[PDB]
Amino acid sequence: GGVMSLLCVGVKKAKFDGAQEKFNTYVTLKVQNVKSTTIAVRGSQPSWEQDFMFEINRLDLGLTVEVWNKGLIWDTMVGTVWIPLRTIRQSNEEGPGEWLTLDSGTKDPTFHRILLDAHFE
Amino acid sequence: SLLCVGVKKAKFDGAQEKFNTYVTLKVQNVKSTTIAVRGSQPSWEQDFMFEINRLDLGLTVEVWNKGLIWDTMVGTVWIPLRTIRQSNEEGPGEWLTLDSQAIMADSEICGTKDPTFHRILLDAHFE
Repeated sequence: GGVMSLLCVGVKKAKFDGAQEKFNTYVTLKVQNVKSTTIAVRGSQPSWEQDFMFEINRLDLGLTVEVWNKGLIWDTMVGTVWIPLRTIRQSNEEGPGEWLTLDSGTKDPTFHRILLDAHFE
Repeated sequence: SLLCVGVKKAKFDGAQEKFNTYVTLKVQNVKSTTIAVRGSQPSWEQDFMFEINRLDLGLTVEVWNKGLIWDTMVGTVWIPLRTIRQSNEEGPGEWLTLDSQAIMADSEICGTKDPTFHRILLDAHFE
């Protein structure tokens, strides 16, 4: 198999285009057939400040970041971003994150964002 | 249209102490999930309903093994809604072999590949 590197993901916070009462969200991280998830946090600018480690042994494909609106009976996708593994930075240094725009006639477009750090060590 | 999904049970290849699994159902940007059940032949017998306005898409089914820090996917299938029949109640279900990963067409799932030895028993019908 491949030699193991640790993928360290810092789920910092998000910024949603909408009202406080409309978002109670969690973040799911999916990579290499596994997933880990934050707690749900209420608001337009939720803060999680949670770090995750994944043991990675191949550099193909990506890290999928999903932001979900929690519900009682079903959860609803807020949006998602995909981050190819190969160009995640190789460093032991925690970063502040980068702002990533989530992928979802006369209405204004809606753009939701997540602040996310990732680095290999 | 009202899609009804009966998540019946599964049969895994492996020792029973290795599994504490749940089923996630995704359709039209929503998701619902069963409870976790232990063993190599877990029974959930849980029925779900989804309001559909895109009959051209599919239902993604994922089986996950619950862990403390991370969860591991046991496998997945994608059922095109065009294959689901009309009925007024749940049938005994069909066995589907779980595949290891989705095929992505332009960032959207369009199928699955690489069969496992694991299977799930599912009923789906429209009402």
